[PDB]
Amino acid sequence: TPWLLFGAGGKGVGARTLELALAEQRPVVAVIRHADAATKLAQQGVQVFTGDACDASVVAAACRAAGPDALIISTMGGAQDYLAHRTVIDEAEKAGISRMILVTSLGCGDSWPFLSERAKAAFGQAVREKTLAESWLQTSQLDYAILRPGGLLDGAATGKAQRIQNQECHGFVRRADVAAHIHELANAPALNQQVYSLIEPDLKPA
Amino acid sequence: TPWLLFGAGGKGVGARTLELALAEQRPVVAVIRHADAATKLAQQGVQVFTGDACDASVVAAACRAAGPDALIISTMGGAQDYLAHRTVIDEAEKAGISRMILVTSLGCGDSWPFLSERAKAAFGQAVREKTLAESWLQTSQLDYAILRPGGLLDGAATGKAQRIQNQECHGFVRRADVAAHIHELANAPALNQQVYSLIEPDLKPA
Repeated sequence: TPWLLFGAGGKGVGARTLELALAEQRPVVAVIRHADAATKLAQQGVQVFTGDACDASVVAAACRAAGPDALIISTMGGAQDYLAHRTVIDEAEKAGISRMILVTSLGCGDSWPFLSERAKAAFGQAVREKTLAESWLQTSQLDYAILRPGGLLDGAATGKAQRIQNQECHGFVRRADVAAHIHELANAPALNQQVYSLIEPDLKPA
Repeated sequence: TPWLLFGAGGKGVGARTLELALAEQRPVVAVIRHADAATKLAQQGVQVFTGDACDASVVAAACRAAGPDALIISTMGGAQDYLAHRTVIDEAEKAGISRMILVTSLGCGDSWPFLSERAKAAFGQAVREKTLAESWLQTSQLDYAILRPGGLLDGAATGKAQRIQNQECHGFVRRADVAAHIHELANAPALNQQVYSLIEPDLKPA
């Protein structure tokens, strides 16, 4: 079943998640800002809609191409984080899509009381915006999983990252392992409106 | 301690809460859309800033007049619920205000799973928008209380409405009792980031 990815430009979690789908020969639709990145992704077989996730027109088109049975995966970041996500969720519903995995971060939502002051100073506003995105998703018609990774690191997947629920967490996780967890959640029979923290215990930056 | 009220135009919860403050000769500041309602409230001794709660200048002006020791009370229910409350909350921080009581509705936030399909059809988007407002407040620098009333009814205060937490709730409550509960929370030593449902058990419309 097709995947529609937002935030898969660049080299982060989205990029790695898209590469897993491609290696699988899975139908993939993505929205990408840069025209040149678009064609290079298109040559790998991605159906690339060029534009911005705040563009309701571009978003609707991508949703239409993916189809009502598609899974949306969002790893978006940046200026217009809440609005971009509201657009995606709203257009998803209109297109008959009913499943979405949203990747935010530790500190969002009910994990906010455990966010450190140092982390809040650096990422506070981004986290609050992503929290609005979680909210809009949780009150939407979509089935969902929300994944809140801790500090993102590069490197090879370790397979040691753990999904944790309903409890304070702090730590790090490799981007490659967040992609693996997205893949696992996506392939399960249902998302079941779940919220998870995601860290590899005791993993640390060098 | 001065009260800065949003949504106190009209005759609803805000208006009744404003009455309570005036009756005890509390300094009161308010943002009011219509000039005639404004002048009328002003003759009762309200410092009334005329304009819309999405207007940052007007909101800052009111915040300045209230001062850093003020309590904000919001009973707003417009068409741009989220944006209005974000403006209020942002400008409050800028003005050094550190306390806010936000009145939303049963069905907001983590009470969303228990909202009836009928109520969702009638009030769905308004509740989701108010839920975004709740979120922004809960991740702000302000100490807060959120009050979520059941179905609102006119009529005299019964004194029998009850604050309920962390459990599914259904029912009705007099607007006047919502104003009484706001006053009690306000005069307590601290809001302490609490969320409450508010209904009168066995109360019915007829």
